[PDB]
Amino acid sequence: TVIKNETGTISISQLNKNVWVHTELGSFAVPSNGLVLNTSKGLVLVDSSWDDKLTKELIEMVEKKFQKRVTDVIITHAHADCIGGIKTLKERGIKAHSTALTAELAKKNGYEEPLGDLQTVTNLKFGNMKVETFYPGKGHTEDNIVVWLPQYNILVGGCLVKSTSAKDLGNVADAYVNEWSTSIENVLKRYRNINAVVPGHGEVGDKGLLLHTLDLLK
Ligand SMILES: [Zn+2]
Ligand SMILES: [Zn+2]
Repeated sequence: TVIKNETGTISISQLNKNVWVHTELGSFAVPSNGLVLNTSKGLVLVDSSWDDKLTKELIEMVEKKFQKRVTDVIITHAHADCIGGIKTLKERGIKAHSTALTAELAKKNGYEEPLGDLQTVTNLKFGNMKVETFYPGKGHTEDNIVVWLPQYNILVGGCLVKSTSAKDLGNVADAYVNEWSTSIENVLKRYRNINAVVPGHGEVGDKGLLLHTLDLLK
């Protein structure tokens, strides 16, 4: 099941029951993924979108479909594709969770500041939905974190994991290429039984995406 907006720039795909993947296209047409979690107590998103226009539209779209409000959003790192609509979240009473590092880099990049509440390992529970945020170390960026849904064994790798047809690591000006490999290793050592892994850009895959990325980093 895929729900799209009129322009075709924003789509929502269902991984299963309460887990959907949201994708938006930014102009430069670059796609970026995040998650939408339908819980008994509001909608929880993993990352926003490129800017406030797309983010506001993404939000008013999932709130319309699920007839609930987006209560929280987990920002995986301080780049436009993840923290682009931080302003939109803050004026709608939506909590923008992030590590302290992500929060400071956000301000350094001219974005409004998120909560900076996530520690290296943080477990959040929204209704019956369980979420785990993990900072594996420096990789795509210095602050990048991954998200893990223990009930589905779904891992949101974010820009730290490349899709299967991506042969380019992407922007490495802010990246730590040498440490990237160790950081993926920490994710692999931490989560032994992964089912699906969502890349920052691209189709949902499996742990083979982490191996693929380690290959690109060699
Ligand atoms: Zn990025
Ligand atoms: Zn990226």
